[PDB]
Amino acid sequence: HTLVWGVWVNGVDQGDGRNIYIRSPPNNNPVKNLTSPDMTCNVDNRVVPKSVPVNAGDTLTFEWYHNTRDDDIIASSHHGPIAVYIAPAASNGQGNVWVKLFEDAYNVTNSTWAVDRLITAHGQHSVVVPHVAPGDYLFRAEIIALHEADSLYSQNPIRGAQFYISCAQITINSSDDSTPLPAGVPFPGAYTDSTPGIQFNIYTTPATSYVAPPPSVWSGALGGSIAQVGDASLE
Ligand SMILES: OC[C@H]1O[C@@H](O[C@H]2[C@H](O)[C@@H](O)[C@H](O[C@H]3[C@H](O)[C@@H](O)[C@H](O[C@H]4[C@H](O)[C@@H](O)[C@H](O[C@H]5[C@H](O)[C@@H](O)[C@H](O)O[C@@H]5CO)O[C@@H]4CO)O[C@@H]3CO)O[C@@H]2CO)[C@H](O)[C@@H](O)[C@@H]1O
Ligand SMILES: *[C@@H]1O[C@H](CO)[C@@H](O)[C@H](O)[C@H]1NC(C)=O
Ligand SMILES: [Cl-]
Ligand SMILES: [Cl-]
Ligand SMILES: [Cl-]
Ligand SMILES: [Cu+2]
Ligand code: NA
Repeated sequence: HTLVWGVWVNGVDQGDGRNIYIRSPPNNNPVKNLTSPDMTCNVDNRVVPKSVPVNAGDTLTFEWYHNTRDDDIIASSHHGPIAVYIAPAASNGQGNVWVKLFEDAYNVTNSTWAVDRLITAHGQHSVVVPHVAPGDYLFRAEIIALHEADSLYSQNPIRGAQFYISCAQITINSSDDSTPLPAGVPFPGAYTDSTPGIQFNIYTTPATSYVAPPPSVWSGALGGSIAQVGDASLE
């Protein structure tokens, strides 16, 4: 159970984004139905009134929280991976539009899932904004909690992988557009019951064998990290 509070740009807090530049759902409940339109941008997908300005090469940091800002972030039990996608905003997330910018699953050295490291980062994970055409975009941050992923939702509706999905409205102002955005994958549609990473037993299969759902990260992606960039308690 987790939600996005807002974003930072180049280490500068852009302020509470909930229902303002984030298409926030009404609460922190997971999405589980892999075919639902809720997979796109969660259960309340509509245009919200603001879009955060960035330039190509900027560091965009999502900040998650559980009940209040900068709390325990997400329950520890919720091991799993974190991804970020982008699409043109005009799509409203419909069609084959989502392009992956970031994936982090399990880090062998540190022995930590992305979710574990997100807790230690105070809810903060980042991407560098790619060199796409200036204009309005949706960045879709997705946490997959795997604590009940040994079943499939479609077979047992009281279990299954959980998806915590947040869409931010981002406007890209300066960019030389050297890597125009390709077509991507649909959500819903990209993850099915047989997609690697959806059904997985984290209790008996070792984490080093986990493979995160495709698609793979776009070559035009500029990386990203899970790490605190700003101190919320100072605001
Ligand atoms: O099957 C394989 C494997 O199972 C192992 O045991 C697992 C078990 O399978 C899981 O089902 C169990 O799942 C529990 C989670 O660990 C726990 O984090 C989660 O807690 C939820 C709670 O269910 C939910 O109601 C609560 O909602 C509140 C929000 O958090 C608040 O923000 C909001 O304001 O209010 C709502 C409503 O109160 O959220 C929390 C998370 O925050 O509950 C899960 C379901 O019970 O985990 C077990 C491991 O921890 C087993 O060990 C192995 O033997 C076996 O192979
Ligand atoms: C999953 O979502 C689809 C598409 O909206 C819906 O029709 C189907 O009934 C849902 N399944 C459950 C168990 O709610
Ligand atoms: Cl749960
Ligand atoms: Cl708050
Ligand atoms: Cl809890
Ligand atoms: Cu939860
Ligand atoms: Na402002």
